[PDB]
Amino acid sequence: ANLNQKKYPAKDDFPNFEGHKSLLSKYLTADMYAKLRDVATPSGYTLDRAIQNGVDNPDFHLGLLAGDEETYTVFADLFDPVIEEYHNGFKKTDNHKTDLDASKILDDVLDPAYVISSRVRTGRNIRGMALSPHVCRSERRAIEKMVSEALNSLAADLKGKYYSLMKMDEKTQQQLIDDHFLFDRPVSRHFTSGGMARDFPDGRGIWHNDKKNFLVWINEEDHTRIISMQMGGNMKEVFERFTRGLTEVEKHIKDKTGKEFMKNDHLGFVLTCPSNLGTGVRCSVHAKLPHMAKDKRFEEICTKMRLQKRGTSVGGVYDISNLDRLGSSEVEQVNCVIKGVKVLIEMEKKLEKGESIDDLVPK
Amino acid sequence: ANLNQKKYPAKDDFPNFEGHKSLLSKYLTADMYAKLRDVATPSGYTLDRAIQNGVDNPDFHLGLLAGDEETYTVFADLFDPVIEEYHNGFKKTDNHKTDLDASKILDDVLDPAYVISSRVRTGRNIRGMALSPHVCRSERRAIEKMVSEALNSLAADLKGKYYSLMKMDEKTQQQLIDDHFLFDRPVSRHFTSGGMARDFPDGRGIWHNDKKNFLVWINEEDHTRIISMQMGGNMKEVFERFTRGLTEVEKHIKDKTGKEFMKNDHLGFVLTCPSNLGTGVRCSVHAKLPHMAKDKRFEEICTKMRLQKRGTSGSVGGVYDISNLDRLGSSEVEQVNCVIKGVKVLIEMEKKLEKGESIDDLVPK
Ligand SMILES: [Mg+2]
Repeated sequence: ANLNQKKYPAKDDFPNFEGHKSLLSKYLTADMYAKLRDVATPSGYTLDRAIQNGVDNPDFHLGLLAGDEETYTVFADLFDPVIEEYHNGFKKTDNHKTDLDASKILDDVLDPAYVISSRVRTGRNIRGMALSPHVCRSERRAIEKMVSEALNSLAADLKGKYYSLMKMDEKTQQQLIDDHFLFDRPVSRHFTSGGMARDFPDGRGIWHNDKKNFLVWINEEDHTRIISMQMGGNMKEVFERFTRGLTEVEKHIKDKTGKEFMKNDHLGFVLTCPSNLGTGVRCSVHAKLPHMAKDKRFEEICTKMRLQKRGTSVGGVYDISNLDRLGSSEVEQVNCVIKGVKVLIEMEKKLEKGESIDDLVPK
Repeated sequence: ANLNQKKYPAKDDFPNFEGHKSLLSKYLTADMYAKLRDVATPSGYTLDRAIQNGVDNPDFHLGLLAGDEETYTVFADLFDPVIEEYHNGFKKTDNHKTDLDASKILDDVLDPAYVISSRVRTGRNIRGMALSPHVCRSERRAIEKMVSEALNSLAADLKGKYYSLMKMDEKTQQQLIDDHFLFDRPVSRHFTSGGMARDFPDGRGIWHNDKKNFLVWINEEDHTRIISMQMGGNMKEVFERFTRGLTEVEKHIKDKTGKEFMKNDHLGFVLTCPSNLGTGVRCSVHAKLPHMAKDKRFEEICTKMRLQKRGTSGSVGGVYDISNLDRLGSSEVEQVNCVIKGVKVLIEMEKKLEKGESIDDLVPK
């Protein structure tokens, strides 16, 4: 912390939020800032650090990042209401329930003429270590060691290889961009304002299995980002492999180091960005929906079905994923995607024939 | 600091300097890092913050940024040898002498046929305040207040106007851009890795006089960057206005706040990047030297006269920005007079080459 800050009136340190569009700017009042300015977490993370992402970027919707598990409680005055609004009324008294039971996922296979690929991604942080905005090189390397040792322990169709981002041959970097496996190196304003780019590429890397359907990015925005993906529409298969991977990686880490994933009854899994709390899950498809793209109801229809659509901007190809993360389970979110993409595909198919979809539109 | 870091052995924290090209990588050994990793300055700046700029950017030459004046002492084991190498042998036991006496600047006007423009630039920080990698919003605002008040007080030829960067309208932004008056927003990795981009545009501004020949940037890399510049070769006039402006601003800050510029007997003016210590002066002319440009000795002649040259254009060929090489260990008077004397010689050599005569006897040996 800058030790002379505490000597100035808090009003002199209060961010100027004129022109800001963030939940940070909405909830961090003058009086709240003066209350918490000089309160640090047990690892040394400060209020200013926590909000720097929003203060530097008035166009961001959220504006906050956690530096450690305790950020969420030490600064609960700020984090609680931002989480409540972002997550559609999820109160400090509400609690989050996990459900990783792959037997409960809808077994429909999404039509592969429309669904290019199906994916389930999540994040996990290791309890006992600071999060990316705050983590130091020794912490980050320890995380790298434990996570990569757990991944290198996977066998059969989960057998793979770890690729450190520091150790990278030229026939290597090219190949991984080739599969598109490489995470963007951290130049966006979101990563640099949030302290998350420090030391790059030290401590970061990418693990994938040989069959290229299970992939883990290490020490990016969360200590791990775990992704199961495959061609076509068999979402239940993707989820089953996701859960087995997750289970075995967790087991290895606990058996070898005693460490566990950050998690609590209130927030479920703790992630760096409050937008990702709860399940941390982005369950998506890449779907070819060019008639839906020409339809002015497309965003509204997605929203009503609890889906987000994200395009490249081409082709009418959209990433379609779950909007909801906190206060519903993984099983619910994945099934929401399956149910809703099924409807989009049926609509796309009617529109190709110049037929009505008006009766398929959700209430 | 991250309180968890002290839980781990220093070896686990030591940067991996493979492929680095910086003086940081050359001097920060494993044992020195172990010694200093958990030592902070009184304001709380840490070793890892000071080195972050270079750890993130293997090609940067220095790789270090100071967060406060104490950075240089608390981490002297690292800063001293980096300073000694970059500044051509300036030792921890050497002390810098300041001389800002404008009456000592040579009055030669460099030939206007050859000298297009003349500029003197320096930076100053405010003693006892954190530097840009570390400063908080309240300090940075108080700096803007005391500096902008001082500049607004200036009169006569120095009368001018302050432009805050917050909420600057597009009309003004365009005018200042056209004048080459506005500084870059801090998107460069030098600024992001060094913690100098925080809160932008909060606390930042630019001031210039109505005559547009004196310009100040507030809260960019140093708390102030101060520039005096005009067309032609009257460097003595440029320096006189520079020093008069600096004297008046410093006197106003001293009277209104009791603060003054950050400076000590060893390093002279204390700036954020160790490259700018001592005088922090870059005294330059643009000079039309197309024949010297084709002489293979041009560079060694410059170094020998303690000048640096850099090609420039924007279209007439053969133009060079010729500036002082030294910052630490010689005075502002010495560095500005080195430019004036050096450019005089270059123009004589250039005039000889124009007639295909030899310069063999004029090259210092
Ligand atoms: Mg801090």
